[PDB]
Amino acid sequence: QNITEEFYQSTCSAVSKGYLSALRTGWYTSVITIELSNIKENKCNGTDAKVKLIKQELDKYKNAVTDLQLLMQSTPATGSGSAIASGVAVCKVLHLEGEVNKIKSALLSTNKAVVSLSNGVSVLTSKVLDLKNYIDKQLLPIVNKQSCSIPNIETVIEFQQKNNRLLEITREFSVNAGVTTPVSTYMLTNSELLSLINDMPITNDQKKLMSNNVQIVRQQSYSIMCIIKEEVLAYVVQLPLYGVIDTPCWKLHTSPLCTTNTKEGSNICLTRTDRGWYCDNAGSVSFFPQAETCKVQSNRVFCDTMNSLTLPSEVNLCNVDIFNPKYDCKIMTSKTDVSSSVITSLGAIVSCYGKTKCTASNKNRGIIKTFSNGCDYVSNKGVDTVSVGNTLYYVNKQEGKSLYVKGEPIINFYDPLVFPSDEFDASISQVNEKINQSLAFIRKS
Amino acid sequence: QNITEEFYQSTCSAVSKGYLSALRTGWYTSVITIELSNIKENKCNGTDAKVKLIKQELDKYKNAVTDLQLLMQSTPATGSGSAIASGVAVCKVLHLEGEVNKIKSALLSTNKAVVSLSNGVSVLTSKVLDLKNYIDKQLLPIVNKQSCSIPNIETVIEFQQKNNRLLEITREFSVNAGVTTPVSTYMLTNSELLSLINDMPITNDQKKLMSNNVQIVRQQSYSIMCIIKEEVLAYVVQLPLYGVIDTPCWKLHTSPLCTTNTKEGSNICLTRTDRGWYCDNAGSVSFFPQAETCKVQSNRVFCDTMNSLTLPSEVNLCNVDIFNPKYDCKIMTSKTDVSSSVITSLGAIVSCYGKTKCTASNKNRGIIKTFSNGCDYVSNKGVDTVSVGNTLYYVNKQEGKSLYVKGEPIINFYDPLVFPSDEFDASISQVNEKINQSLAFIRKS
Amino acid sequence: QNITEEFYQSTCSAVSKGYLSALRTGWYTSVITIELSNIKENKCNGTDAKVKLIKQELDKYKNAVTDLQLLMQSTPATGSGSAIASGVAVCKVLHLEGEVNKIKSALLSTNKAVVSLSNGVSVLTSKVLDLKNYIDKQLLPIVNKQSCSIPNIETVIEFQQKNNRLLEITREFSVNAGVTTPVSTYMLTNSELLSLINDMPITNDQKKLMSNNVQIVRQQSYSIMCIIKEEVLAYVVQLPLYGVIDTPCWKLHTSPLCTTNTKEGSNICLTRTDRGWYCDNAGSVSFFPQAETCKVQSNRVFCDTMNSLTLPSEVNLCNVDIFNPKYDCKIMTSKTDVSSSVITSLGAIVSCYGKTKCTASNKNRGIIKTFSNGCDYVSNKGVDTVSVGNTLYYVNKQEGKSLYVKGEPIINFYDPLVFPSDEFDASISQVNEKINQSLAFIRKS
Ligand SMILES: *[C@@H]1O[C@H](CO)[C@@H](O)[C@H](O)[C@H]1NC(C)=O
Ligand SMILES: *[C@@H]1O[C@H](CO)[C@@H](O)[C@H](O)[C@H]1NC(C)=O
Ligand SMILES: *[C@@H]1O[C@H](CO)[C@@H](O)[C@H](O)[C@H]1NC(C)=O
Repeated sequence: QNITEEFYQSTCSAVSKGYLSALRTGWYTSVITIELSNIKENKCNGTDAKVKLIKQELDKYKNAVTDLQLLMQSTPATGSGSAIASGVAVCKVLHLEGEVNKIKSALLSTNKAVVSLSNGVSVLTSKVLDLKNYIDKQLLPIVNKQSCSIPNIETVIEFQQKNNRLLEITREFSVNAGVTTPVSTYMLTNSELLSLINDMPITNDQKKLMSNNVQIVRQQSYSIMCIIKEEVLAYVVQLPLYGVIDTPCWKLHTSPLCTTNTKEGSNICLTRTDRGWYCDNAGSVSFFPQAETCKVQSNRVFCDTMNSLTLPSEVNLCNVDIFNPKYDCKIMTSKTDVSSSVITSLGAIVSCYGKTKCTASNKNRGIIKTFSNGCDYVSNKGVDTVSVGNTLYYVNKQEGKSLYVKGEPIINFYDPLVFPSDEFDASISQVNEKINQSLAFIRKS
Repeated sequence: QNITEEFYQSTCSAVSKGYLSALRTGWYTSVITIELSNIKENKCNGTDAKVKLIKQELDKYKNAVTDLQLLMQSTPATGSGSAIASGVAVCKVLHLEGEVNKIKSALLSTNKAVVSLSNGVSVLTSKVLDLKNYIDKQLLPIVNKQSCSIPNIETVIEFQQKNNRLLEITREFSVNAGVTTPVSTYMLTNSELLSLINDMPITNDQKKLMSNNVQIVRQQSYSIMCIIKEEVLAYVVQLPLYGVIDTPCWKLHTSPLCTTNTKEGSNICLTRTDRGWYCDNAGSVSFFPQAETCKVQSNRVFCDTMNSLTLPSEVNLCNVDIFNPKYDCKIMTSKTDVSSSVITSLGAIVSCYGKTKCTASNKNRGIIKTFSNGCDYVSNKGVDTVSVGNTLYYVNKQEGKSLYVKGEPIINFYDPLVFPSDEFDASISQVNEKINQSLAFIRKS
Repeated sequence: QNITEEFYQSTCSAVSKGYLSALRTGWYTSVITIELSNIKENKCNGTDAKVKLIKQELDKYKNAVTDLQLLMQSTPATGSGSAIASGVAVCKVLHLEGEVNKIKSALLSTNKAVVSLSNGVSVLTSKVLDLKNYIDKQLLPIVNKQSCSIPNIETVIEFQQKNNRLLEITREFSVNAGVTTPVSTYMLTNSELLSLINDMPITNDQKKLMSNNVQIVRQQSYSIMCIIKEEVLAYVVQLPLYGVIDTPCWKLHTSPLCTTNTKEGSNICLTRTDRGWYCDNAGSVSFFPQAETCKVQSNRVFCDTMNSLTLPSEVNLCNVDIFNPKYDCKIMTSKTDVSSSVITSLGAIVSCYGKTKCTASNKNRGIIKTFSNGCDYVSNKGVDTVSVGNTLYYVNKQEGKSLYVKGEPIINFYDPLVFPSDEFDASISQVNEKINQSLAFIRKS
C-alpha cells in the first residue's frame, strides 16, 4: 500500500491517504468452559506439610468458586450494554435448564465442539481447563477418605499450576464486574484464540486477517461472565467480525488558521472541524470522531462502527473545495491564535503565531526550516523534528509522497469587523449568512 | 422495581424511571496491616539447592520492603486529593510515635480488632498476613545460624505462597504511586472485605447492600499506602458509606431535534442538555453529568456525590413542560443535522436526517419499522436492533413499559431567519430573548 | 519550599504558587535484553512426574517465544507515535544485520554495558535474565538426550521462577500491542531502574531527582518491544530527561462568577479559562491544559512538554490585572449559575448561587462559615470541609499562607442587556468589542 499525503495551505488541513479498512460490523460469540469440581471441604486428621499445602490450594479453589458465584448473582449493567448484547443474549440462553447439559455433552470427549443452542445460534464451545478431572482423580483420595492420604510433591506443584488460571480469571472478573476488554490470555490464550479464529465460519482472508492482528482483535473483543451451574464455569468471548474490508480510508488533520496582524485583538481564526478517520462504507462514508476508536496496523485501520457517524460521500469535498455547495463544510472560529503543531502520517502541520519560534530540524544538520506566521507544512523527507515554542515533536519516519497544495488562506477572504469570531460549530455557509446579517445591520445605518 | 420509560417527541428526549439510589456521602476508613520481619540479609556457607531457593525468595522479600520504603519516603499528591482526605488523615495520624504500637498491641492475639486512634477515630484494624512469625520461626534457623540449616521442600513452597501477596501489593502500589482504586483482592480479599463490611458501624440493610454489590463497592473504594515502621506495613482502605438510599433516580437521554427541509442550510437544530443520571436527594436533585460516575446494578444506581451538581427539584419540569418558567430548561443549538441514535433503558431514540437509512428490526422478521426524517422512538417490545446509516445498535432487552408522549417538535415554533443557531449553552428563555433582540434589529428597519 | 495562594475575588480565580518545575524535554533510550534458548521441542520416553512438570513449563516458554514473534511481525502504530519515536528509531537500528551481535558481544561477560550503535547513539544495554544459560545447562540433559533424564525437584521450582518474568513480559506486551506505560517492575525492576539512572549521562542532581521519584519516572516512561532474533529478546526503555528544572510553577483555579439577582434569566456569568499548571520555561511560560499531564510530588511538578502550549510570560497578568492590554485575558460567558466549588492547594473557592446551601465546617466546631450568593474563598486554616448543596469536599491540609485579594466582581461592570452571554472562548477585549457593536445597534435606534 502506498501512503500519500496532501496539505491544503488554504484551510490549514492535511489528508493522509492509502489506508485500507477493517470495520467491525458483527460479533461472533463463543462459549469458553471450565469443568469444575463440586467437591465440598473435607477435614481429616492432617498435619504433614504436603497435606497442608494441598488444603491451602483447595481453599483458594473454593473461594474462587464462591466468588464467581456471588459475582454471578448480580451482574452489573455497562451503560445500556449494546456493545455486549450478543454475548449477553447467549448468557441468558445458557441460564435455561438443560442448556449447560447440552454443552456438557458436546464437550464430553473433546476440548472443542460446535453446539446448536436452543435459540438458533450455532456457537463454538471449548473446554480450556478440567479441574473436575484433576481434583476428583488426584485430590479426592487425599481428603475425601477418613484419614488423609499423603500426596507426592509433584501433585502439590501441579495443582498450584492448574488452579492458577482459575484464580486469575476470577481476579479479572472481580475487579471488572464480569466484563473484561481487552480479552486477556487468561481468558483466552493466543493458542486458543488462533484455533478459535481458524474454526470460525468466516472466509480464509478473514482468518488470515484476524490471525495476523490478534492483539487488535483482543483489544476489540469482550469476555462476559455467564454462569456457574452443575460443575461448569461458562463465559462468552465476543469476537469482532469485520464486515467492511479493504475500502479506502483516510485521516483528516486540522490546525488553526489565523490572520497574522501585529496588533492583538485584530486577528481572526478558523479551524476545520471533524478531524479523524474516514473510511468508504457501503456507498457512504463512516467517520470516526473519537481518537481512540481506531487502531492502525501497517496501512490497515481497525475501527468499530458503533462509534462512527455515517456521512454522505460528498463530505470528502471539504478536502478539495471547502466553499463547495454539495456539502456544508463545517468550521469553528475564534480569536485564539496560540501556536501549535500536528504530526501527520508523512509530515507536520505548523500553526505559528505571535512571537513563537517555529522550526524544523535534522538531527545532524540542525535547523533546516523556519516557519513564518501562519499555517504551514513540512514533509518528513529530511526532517526529523519540529519545534514549536518549548516543545519538540518527532516526525513519523514512514515512507510516502507528500503534496503541498498551495492556496490562499481562506481566512483572508473575511472582513474582520463582521466576522463571527466565537463560533463553536459553524458551517461555511452558516458563517456567510451570519455575515450577510451583520452586513444588513450596517447597511441600514 | 418496575422500570418505565417516557419518550417526549416534542423535545427528542427520554426519561428512564423506577431506579433506586445509593449515593456515597461518607467514608469508612480501616487499617490493614502486614506483620513484617526486620530481619537483615544473612550469609552462611550455602550451596544446596533448597537453601538457594530460600535465599532467592528472601531477596524478593527484602526488595519488596525497601521498595515500599522508598515509595513511602515521598508520596505523590493526586490532584488536590479530597476524595482520599479521610484515609490520608489516618495515615498522618499513624505517623505519630506510639500509634503503630497501639495497633500492634490490639492485633497481638487476634487478626481483627477495633482501635480508638489518638484523634478520636474508631478504626477497624486487621492483620491479614504474618511474615514476621513465619520468617522468624521457619526461616531464621536456616540463615541466621553460623552455617545454614537445610530446609525441607514444603517450606520453600510455603514461603513462595506467603510472600506472594506482599510482592503483588508492592507491585500495585509501585505503579500507582501508593493510591489504588478499585481495591484489588490482593489489597483486600473478598472474604476480608465481606468480614469488614459485616463488622462496620452501619445498619443491616447497608451491610446487605454492600455485601450484595462488592464489585461496585471495590470500584468505589481506595487503598492508600500509610507507613512502614517497626515491623509493620500499614495501609488504609477507604470504603464508601451510602448516606442516600432508595430515593427515586431517573436517567435523561437527549438527541438532536432538527427541522427536515430538503435544502441544506435551511435547517435548524436543538438539543436538550444535561443528559445523565438524576436522583432525589434531601429536598433537591443530585445530577451526575459524567457518564462513568454511576454504576447500575439491577434497578439500583451507585453514584459518588463528589461528582454531582445539586439542582432544584424543579429541574424535572424540563421533562414535562420545557417552556415552563419555574426552571430555565437548557438547550444547545446548531445546524448539524447528522443522524444518530441513543439506546435507552427500554427502547431507542432515533434522529434521522438527510438521506440516512434508519430502521428497526427483529432478528427473524426483518425490518419492522422505518423512521422518517425527524426524531422518533421505538420500544424494545418486538425490536432487537436499530440501524442508522452503517451502524447497528442492539436494544436493551429489559422488561418494562414505554410511553410515547406525542407532541409537536418544538423546533418548529422557531422562525429560522432569527433563530440563534450556534449556541453552545443556551436556555429556552435565553434563546427567546436573543430572538426578541434579533426581532428588534429587523423591526426598526 | 513555601506554598502560597492568592484568591482574586474580582475574577473568582486562585493561584497556588511556590512549586518547582521538572519538565520533560528529552528521552534517554536503553536496551533491555533477555538471553533466550533457541531450543526446539524434544520428546523422549517420559512419564515421571518431574519430567512432566519440566515439559509443561517448557511449553509455556516456547509459547512465550512464539507469541513475542507474532507480536513482532506486525507492530501497531500508536497515533502518529512521536512520543515514542526515539525508542522506535532504536528498534529500527536493532533490526540491522550485525546489530544484535554487537549487543550480544558487549553483554557476553557482564550484565550491563555501554554500546555505540551504528547510528551514533550511545545506549546503555542490560541483560536482565539469562534463559539460554539455564535451559542449555540444566534443561537440555533432561529432554535433548535419547531417553529423558530425571530432574531434581529444585530444578522444577527454579525454572518456574526464572521463566515467570518472561511470561509476564509477554503478557503485558500482548495486551498493549508492544508499547507499555507506565513501565512495570517486570519490564524493569526498581533495582534495575535505579542502577540505570545511576549509570546515565546526567548530572548528579538529576540522578537524585529521578531516584527519589521513581514512581513518577515510571509513569512517564515507555517500554517498546524491539526484536526477537538470534537468541535475543530486546526491548527499549525510554526514560524521561527533565531539561527544565526548578523554575517557578503555579496552578490556576477558576470558578463561575455570576451576578446574584433574584429573578432567573436576569443573571450573567463569566469564567476565566485556561485553568491548570503554568511553569516558567526559557523566557516563556509552558501551560498544561490537560489535568492528567502533571504529577505533583512535594512542591515539584513533573510535566511532559509534549502536552503543553508555549505562552508569552505576559499571560501571568491575567492574575494581577485581567483588563490589562499586554495580554488578552480569555473568558467564557454563560447564564448557567449552578453552584460549585474548587478545592485549591490551600483552601477552596465557592461559587454559590440560587438557593444552594454553601458552608465551611470544622470537624469538632461545626459550621464556621456560611457563603453568600457570589464567589468566595476560604483558607484551610481551621477549615476541614466545604459543603455545597448535597456535596461535601475535603480541604487539603497542606501548610501555607493564603491571601484574599478583595476586589469588585468584574461581572458587575457589564450591562446585562448587551452582555454576550453564550460565548465559549471569548477574550476580555473580544467581549468589549462585541458590546461596542451591540451598543451601535441600539445607538442608531
Ligand atoms: C449571502 O449573500 C450572498 C451574496 O448575495 C448570497 O449568494 C448568499 O446566498 C447569501 N446567503 C448565504 C447563507 O450565504
Ligand atoms: C420576549 O418577548 C415576549 C413577547 O412579549 C415576552 O413575553 C418575553 O418576556 C420577552 N423576553 C424574553 C427573555 O423572553
Ligand atoms: C470599544 O469602545 C471603547 C470606548 O471607546 C474603546 O476604548 C475600545 O477600544 C473599543 N473597542 C474594543 C475592541 O474594546
